[PDB]
Amino acid sequence: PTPVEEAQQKTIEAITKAINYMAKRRIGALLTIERDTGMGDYIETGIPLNAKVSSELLINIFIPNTPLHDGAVIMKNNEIAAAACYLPLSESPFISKELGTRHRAAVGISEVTDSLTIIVSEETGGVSVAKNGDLHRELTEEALKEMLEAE
Amino acid sequence: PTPVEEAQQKTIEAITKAINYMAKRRIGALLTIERDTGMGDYIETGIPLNAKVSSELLINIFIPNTPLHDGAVIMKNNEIAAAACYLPLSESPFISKELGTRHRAAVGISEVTDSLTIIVSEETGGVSVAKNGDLHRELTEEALKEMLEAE
Ligand SMILES: COCCc1nnc(N)o1
Ligand SMILES: [Mg+2]
Repeated sequence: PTPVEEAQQKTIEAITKAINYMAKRRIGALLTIERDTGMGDYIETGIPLNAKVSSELLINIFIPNTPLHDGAVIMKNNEIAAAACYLPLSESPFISKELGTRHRAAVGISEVTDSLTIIVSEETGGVSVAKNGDLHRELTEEALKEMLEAE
Repeated sequence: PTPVEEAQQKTIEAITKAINYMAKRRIGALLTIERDTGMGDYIETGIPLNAKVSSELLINIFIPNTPLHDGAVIMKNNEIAAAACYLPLSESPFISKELGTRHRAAVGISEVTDSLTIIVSEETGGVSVAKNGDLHRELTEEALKEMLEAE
């Protein structure tokens, strides 16, 4: 494996550890991974971090009632670019009616970028992904990790 | 002001805002600013961040019972280098006997470096600074700002 490949594997491990922990605790989270469509316009709406990824930092960002927890984290490769970012809300009718703004924001950004967004529900602890305008819900840990590896 | 001056002032403002928030809520915190003595060996004991400073990120690091709040934040070159770092405990017999490990850690690093460390007490919300082996206690907001600007 090249350094680039090993760095990706470390980032994927950090993300999955954070998501799994938040899911167990019903910590709502919204995490968008930029791909080939640049997300600068959305990154610039948040608080700049440009931080090395760690599971610890991801979890801390989303603790309720803290400055960084509302809005999206946007990751660029192996960095957390910004937190508390705006994303556009989707009007798709295929978003389950009980879901709130984090899921609608995730699907929204997925309609205008090739990004992958992970959502943790504060109601249920369920994990979902938005990509290309579709929301895939109730993901097992294994499924999430495979989706990230394939991404 | 020059660019470097504006950047230093912005960092001081971020620090003081975070410290004020933590003092009000009696959130324990430990924040060491590296100066001429290199602290890489201590930075390496924590979780790497290399992040832009913001009051928001500082607060989100120090949330009680979260991954990153156990240990010191170390700042270097106008960035948060790492969190949850080890600092050496002072053996000085001249620290107020009611103070515990965060304050002893701050004094300890200040005995072997020219760094400036800020401490917020979880017991009282009092703010103190360690430099040169001494602890300056019960600081007002103006006092802490003066110390940061002098530094
Ligand atoms: C070690 O703690 C369990 C996982 C965790 N990491 N960071 C937070 N806040 O939790
Ligand atoms: Mg299903």
